[PDB]
Amino acid sequence: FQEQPLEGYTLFSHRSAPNGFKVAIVLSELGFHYNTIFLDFNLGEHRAPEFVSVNPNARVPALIDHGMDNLSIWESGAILLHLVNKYYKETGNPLLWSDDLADQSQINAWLFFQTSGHAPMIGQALHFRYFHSQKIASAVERYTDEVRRVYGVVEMALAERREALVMFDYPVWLVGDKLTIADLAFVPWNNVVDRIGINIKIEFPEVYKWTKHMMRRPAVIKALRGE
Amino acid sequence: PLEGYTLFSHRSAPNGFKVAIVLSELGFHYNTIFLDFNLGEHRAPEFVSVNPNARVPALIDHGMDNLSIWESGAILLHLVNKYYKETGNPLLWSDDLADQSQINAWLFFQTSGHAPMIGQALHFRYFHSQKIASAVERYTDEVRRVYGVVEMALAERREALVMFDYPVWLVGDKLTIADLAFVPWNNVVDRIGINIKIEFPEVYKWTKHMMRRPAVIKALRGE
Repeated sequence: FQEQPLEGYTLFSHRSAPNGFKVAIVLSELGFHYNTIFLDFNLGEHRAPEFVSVNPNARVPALIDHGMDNLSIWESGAILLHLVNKYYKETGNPLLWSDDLADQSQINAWLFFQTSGHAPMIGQALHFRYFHSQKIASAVERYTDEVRRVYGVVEMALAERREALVMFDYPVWLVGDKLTIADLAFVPWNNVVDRIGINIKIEFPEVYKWTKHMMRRPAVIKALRGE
Repeated sequence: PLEGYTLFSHRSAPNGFKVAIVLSELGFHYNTIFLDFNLGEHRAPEFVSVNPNARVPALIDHGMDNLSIWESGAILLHLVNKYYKETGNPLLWSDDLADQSQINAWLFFQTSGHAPMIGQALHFRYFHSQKIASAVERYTDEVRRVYGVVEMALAERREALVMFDYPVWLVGDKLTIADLAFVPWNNVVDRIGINIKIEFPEVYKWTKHMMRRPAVIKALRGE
């Protein structure tokens, strides 16, 4: 099928996939030129054997790095580390990243935290809310509870960085007092937890300001506008 | 202190033994501090500072001013990044960027699509206040699914290699952290009704090749 041209990147996402808009945001914020191909999961066009070849997991997003013989990176977290490590290499400037090893280990910690402790939990809460066969109030509570917990960890880390700086709402970040992919990983998701009953402005003030500083950046906005 | 590593795990935390295995396999000297989750020993104000998520495991890299890496995946990438630098040899990792993005893809798949699903399946089969069948099947099904993705990947590499059952790996026809990440978990799925030997033959030979390695064995012994 589709023959994506050897320059830039092609992103296989879905109109309602936060991890998708997550890669898009980082692409735009890093400058890279990319095109987004959405897919219909009900028309099962994501089971198209050629896509299945590049994304063994069958889940969006997937990014094809044409500049590299159509290399396909198929997990949002690995896509971010890829893009980030490739920018530092091409311009010697670690944007949204860090040159420090102890700094990177921290960026990764927050990235894995979001991808494996935060997104999954939000996903399960939406499931038991609107798509399960049965109706377990306890299943929903379990997850709205874990989502809040995970948000509390973030809220508190944000607070600590604000106080450690108090010695005026300036942006505070998770690592190196600089915007990194650690921070960006959460934004698309922060934007949808209200769907599972979580009000960030009321429940997580720090998180709310943090997301707000991020939602203000144009790179972040166009990406979210969509292709 | 200031030399080596300390690992805060738990006697039955797979992602904990995952870090232990890689430590052992990379040679680094480490001590493991188990935590009694019943006697609230992990709520110890001091631990909470190094491990902001409240979940095991956590690794302190003394050689680096007691730096704390608190996510098994971040821990793994730390260790192999620090070994390639130390010895110019990318053990359980790769020198190639395309290769790494692939190791990272499998690592993130394991940590965020595999481990969390097994955990829910276990929760609903053993720990949920209400033992709801539909809940359990949901996760039992998703675990089998993600295991299918692995099984089929492994198969592909065995055929692209057929010009006994030589070891086949997920990336670079070499054993990486991508492979090891799964091993502690593979060992537990029978607990949620999954027989890898009958259901996932490739996965079964893969885990077998990993379970034979002594480094893997002593680490699981419980250091």
